Amino acid sequence: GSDHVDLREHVIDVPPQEVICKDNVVVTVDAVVYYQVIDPVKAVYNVSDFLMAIVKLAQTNLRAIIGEMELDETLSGRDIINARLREELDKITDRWGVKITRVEIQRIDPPKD
Repeated sequence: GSDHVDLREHVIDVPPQEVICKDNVVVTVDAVVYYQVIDPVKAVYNVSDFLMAIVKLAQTNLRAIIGEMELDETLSGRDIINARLREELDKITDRWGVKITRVEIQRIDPPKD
């Protein structure tokens, strides 16, 4: 087994990215991602690469979905956005002995006048 039985999770800080929505609407998106080192023997890389990596990835992944949306459907579809990413990353983390415990989205910024 394992003496330590704490499923402590950590949050990832990812910078926003200006992407042209579906209706050609320029906006700034931003969200957070959770994770937890389930396999230390594998994540012996001081969970460093995963940090810089994740953020970098989210940018590409999100760009796919985020790239297409509706100024409104954006706030409404918060669960969908979280899921997608969570998976896209959860699949690239599983290898680094890490899994996306959860996913959260931050407030969105509408198009300026």
